[PDB]
Amino acid sequence: ETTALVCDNGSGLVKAGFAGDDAPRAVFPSIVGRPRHQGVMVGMGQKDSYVGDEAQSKRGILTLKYPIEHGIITNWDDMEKIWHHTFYNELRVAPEEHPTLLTEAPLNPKANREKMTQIMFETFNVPAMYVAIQAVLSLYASGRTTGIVLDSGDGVTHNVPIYEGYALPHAIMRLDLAGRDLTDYLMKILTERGYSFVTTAEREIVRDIKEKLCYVALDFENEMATAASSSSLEKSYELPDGQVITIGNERFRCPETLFQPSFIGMESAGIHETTYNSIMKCDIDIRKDLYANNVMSGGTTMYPGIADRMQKEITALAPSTMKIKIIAPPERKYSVWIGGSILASLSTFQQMWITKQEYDEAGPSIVHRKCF
Amino acid sequence: ETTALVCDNGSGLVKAGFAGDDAPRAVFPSIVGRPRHQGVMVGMGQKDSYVGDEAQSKRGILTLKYPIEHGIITNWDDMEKIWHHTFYNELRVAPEEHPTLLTEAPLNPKANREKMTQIMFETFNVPAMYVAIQAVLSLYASGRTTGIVLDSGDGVTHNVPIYEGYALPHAIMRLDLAGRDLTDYLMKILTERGYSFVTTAEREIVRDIKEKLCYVALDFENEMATAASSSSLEKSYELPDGQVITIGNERFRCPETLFQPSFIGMESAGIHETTYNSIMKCDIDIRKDLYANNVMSGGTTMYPGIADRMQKEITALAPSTMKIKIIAPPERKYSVWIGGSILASLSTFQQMWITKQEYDEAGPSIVHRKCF
Amino acid sequence: ETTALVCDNGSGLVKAGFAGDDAPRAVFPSIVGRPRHQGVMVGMGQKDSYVGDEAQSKRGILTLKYPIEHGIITNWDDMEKIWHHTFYNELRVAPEEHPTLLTEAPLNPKANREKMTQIMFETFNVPAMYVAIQAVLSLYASGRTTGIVLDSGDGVTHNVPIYEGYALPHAIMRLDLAGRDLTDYLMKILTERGYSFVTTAEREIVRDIKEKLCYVALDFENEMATAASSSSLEKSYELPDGQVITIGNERFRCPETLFQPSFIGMESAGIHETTYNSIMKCDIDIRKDLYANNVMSGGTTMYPGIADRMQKEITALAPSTMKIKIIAPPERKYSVWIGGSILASLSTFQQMWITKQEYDEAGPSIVHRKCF
Ligand SMILES: Nc1ncnc2c1ncn2[C@@H]1O[C@H](COP(=O)(O)OP(=O)(O)O)[C@@H](O)[C@H]1O
Ligand SMILES: Nc1ncnc2c1ncn2[C@@H]1O[C@H](COP(=O)(O)OP(=O)(O)O)[C@@H](O)[C@H]1O
Ligand SMILES: Nc1ncnc2c1ncn2[C@@H]1O[C@H](COP(=O)(O)OP(=O)(O)O)[C@@H](O)[C@H]1O
Ligand SMILES: [Mg+2]
Ligand SMILES: [Mg+2]
Ligand SMILES: [Mg+2]
Repeated sequence: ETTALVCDNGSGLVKAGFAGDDAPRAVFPSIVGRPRHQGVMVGMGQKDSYVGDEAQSKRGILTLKYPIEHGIITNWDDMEKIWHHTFYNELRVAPEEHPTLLTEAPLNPKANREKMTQIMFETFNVPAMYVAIQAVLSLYASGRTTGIVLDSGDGVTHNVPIYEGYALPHAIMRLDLAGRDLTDYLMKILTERGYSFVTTAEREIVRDIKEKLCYVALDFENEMATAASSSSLEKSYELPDGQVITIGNERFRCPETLFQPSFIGMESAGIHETTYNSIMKCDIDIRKDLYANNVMSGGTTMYPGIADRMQKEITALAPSTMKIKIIAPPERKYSVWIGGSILASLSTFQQMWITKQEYDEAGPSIVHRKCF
Repeated sequence: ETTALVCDNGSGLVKAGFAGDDAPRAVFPSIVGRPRHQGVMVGMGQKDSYVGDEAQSKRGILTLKYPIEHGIITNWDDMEKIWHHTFYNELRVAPEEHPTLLTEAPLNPKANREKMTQIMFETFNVPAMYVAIQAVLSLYASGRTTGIVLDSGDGVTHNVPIYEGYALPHAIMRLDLAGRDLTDYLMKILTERGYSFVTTAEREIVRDIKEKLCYVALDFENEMATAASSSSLEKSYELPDGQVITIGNERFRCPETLFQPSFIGMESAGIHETTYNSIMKCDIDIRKDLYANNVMSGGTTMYPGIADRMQKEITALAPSTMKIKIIAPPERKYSVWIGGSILASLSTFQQMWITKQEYDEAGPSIVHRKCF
Repeated sequence: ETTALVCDNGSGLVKAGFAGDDAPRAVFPSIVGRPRHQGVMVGMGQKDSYVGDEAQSKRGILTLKYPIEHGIITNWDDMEKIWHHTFYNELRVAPEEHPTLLTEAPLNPKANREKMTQIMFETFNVPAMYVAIQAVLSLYASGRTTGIVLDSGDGVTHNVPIYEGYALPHAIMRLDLAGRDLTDYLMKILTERGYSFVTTAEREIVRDIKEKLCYVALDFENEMATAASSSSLEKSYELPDGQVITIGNERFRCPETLFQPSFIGMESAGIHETTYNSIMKCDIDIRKDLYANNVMSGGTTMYPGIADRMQKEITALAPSTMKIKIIAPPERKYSVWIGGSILASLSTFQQMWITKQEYDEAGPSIVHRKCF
């Protein structure tokens, strides 16, 4: 009768909530803020660390640290503070009477999963847990059983193909280019017009400009010629100190790094060629079902016009006799968590939990035996 | 008096030299490098393409491409540059006064042989050339006239049985599993410990780790239990940036792919079962000589302990009443070239060249009538 | 025959002269002074503006303005007067018969470059003009073709890595902390001893104290304990009004802001961590030629003992098994100009000038196409 806690601990945001729902209960950025100046006024609850939204609102006097870098946890006390805040302050539930479902990027280091096991069973100890792959949860949320997943979050962009219920681990591709790299590239190219941003409190502003003002160009050279020709593609955004900024071609030079990674010095191919090479690394007889079931998920797949560009590039790459259909649901931003809300609700899933007792015999190594 | 040129065009390395020698004169990787960044300094011989050791030493600013993949030439301008470099810069000879010996994997497409014919008679035009099968050259280097040759290089792995001078073309097996796939699998399994390698300049480093630290386990499960029990099978390697890495079971998980191709999602059987099925696709009365003269050659047969594992697996597969001998010469890495240094020096061979006037009479198609 | 005019327009000083020389002909501060009081004596050539050393000598009755702050030109009439004084009074040459070389900080706004081009081609119109990056000129002056440059001046501190003639623009780092902020921090800490300095005529005096009495401490806490223990680190300087001042620990507290930017409220990392993070933002293979060729140039890298502190911090940051070399030429204060005297004298450079007819063909937009 105890509900399961689905907790997607992504690189930029945390989506935590109960199983069986439609939307995540607590969505908050995964930052830990610490005071950087000196305190003069005595009293009024001057905490030494702020986690989440109060770190976001008080960000002018705080240095912000992300505990997760490219899907890998680096600072463990900060991630412990993140888990404590999302268990006791957001969901307001006791973790010792609820199973927990966690997500993990493919091709992660093993010690990351082992330390999640050790912390989750020795500090916020649970009756049981499970660790799942995010792309499988995306196919849960889409409702299909076949297709290839382009899941691009804040640190990790990965392609996973699954045909008729079976995963293909030899064609899973991973690229470390995601929305934090696009935020840094927007920070680099915003100095062309004179707008200088340095601090992490300015990184949040640059992230807000990236979410509210950027879109994917359909044709790159035609859009650059249109931007250089007439002044009709410039938008204005108001900073929190009152200055207005006006940006032009930088609206579509930021998400073009997703298709051309050579802008930031990476010699890897674009995500369209990554998807095409991941499809051609599979068996030949299943490629027809993979072309018609392109499913994307994540926060950086919500750009305006990315679906038409993806369709055009894959249609150029694929032979002309085949049907390529791109699936972009309007609720992809939480769809991985939505898969958790499907996965923990199934009665057949309720035997695959890693129990506390099984951990007590098997040590912190059973999670590679059970969870794939 | 004109010394013939033996030039082994392997998938990863090029071994070129004169006839009659004991060692190849020029051994260099078949890598074409191109600039990937922008150049701000003016002068000092900034070329647009680097070939060989110059591309290997300056690999940090270059995109590295292999012109040969799985024994099939894909890029022809790069392969022409490779031939120009190995004729005019390495061997320092004029190709118009020397006959040429070329090597080729079995079951190759014929258009590869026709285009190398047209190139070697129209751009670096020679008095004559011959194209030979590499397993025949390995059997020449062994000095025997019977036996099965397992030649495994950088792109291909082929088994050819030859009894008393007559090869059996219906029992020739080809597998597309070689050291490039072992390098890619070493990249895939090195992310378990957090060491991420993505670039081709890093792929050379992963190749160096594969050559200097990997070995074939005699028993797989006992070695995995020994690695999980104690940390006595862990070695350390120093990266060029000063960082050190430590690897454990990954020393023997990488070359186990040759015996179990299901690790990388290949459905085909291992190399021992391939040799066994190739031997009893021959006739019954010759199998005693084929079991007693099992010869390996190539760079990926230089793994420490691969011969004992091969002996054990063929001993298990064959009936126990007879003698199975695995012949691994210490110099097998260049032995195909050594076979060329035997074959181009024989006086009986000097009537089997494909001359210039024969090519002009019969087009670029006579290489299928003459060369087998 | 007509030599080029190399004019380093820095934030605090202007270094102008002819191409092919070893030292800059005219080195003068980039200030414009204006009268602030009323004049009762009529005659004697009372100008309404003083530029250069004339404003420096008569600075007691003038308000001094810098036209360039943080490498960005703000006042254009003052910068035009600076250019007119360095063309017609210091160099005493006609600008219409000499090509001009200009220097510019990386990650600069492009409107600065286009207004510089429009002014140089329509007011002091030239046959040709090229704009270069200062770190490239520093590597031209040092004579090598590889290494990372920490170029720190009066407005900007930037790190640029260049390997074998190829620059890496994705690893170029810029920090807006330079000698002006050190001068302001020296004013902020000089009120501890009762010496108050407010005006720009006092800014020149505080700058002179910073140049002739400050040095970089090796170990900060040990020199703080030495200054608090015994009176041995106090120096005396004579002000122009005859008063003497005595300073103690403030000799090394001022240049510690370059290593600890948190003293002036900036949360950015130190310049040693900036160099380290720029080097590990490059590729792995080229880091050995970057640790062995660390070059600095500019005025604020001329502190006593900054090279030893640099070597100690990068030695601590790098792995201990690898050599770090710090290169500080004695003539770094003009070395960027020295690179101009190398760059404009090469015969290979003479085909990359922006001509007058090219500018009239292509507008003021060719300068981003040609000059990187
Ligand atoms: N409308 C939008 N346009 C572009 N990018 C967006 C948009 N909304 C969110 N993002 C990006 O998505 C990233 C986080 O996506 P998400 O996958 O939900 O979180 P996580 O990666 O932590 O799982 C943020 O860094 C943000 O920059
Ligand atoms: N000591 C070694 N152990 C394992 N593999 C090796 C060793 N030396 C070379 N190799 C592998 O052999 C491959 C090339 O073998 P070789 O046949 O000599 O060249 P090619 O295949 O180009 O003819 C390389 O990819 C390398 O990975
Ligand atoms: N001996 C010195 N010690 C410390 N700082 C110095 C010294 N000499 C000059 N400087 C500083 O260098 C700055 C100017 O350096 P430079 O790079 O030559 O000029 P710019 O930055 O205008 O190109 C001045 O602001 C001055 O404070
Ligand atoms: Mg996510
Ligand atoms: Mg070979
Ligand atoms: Mg300067």
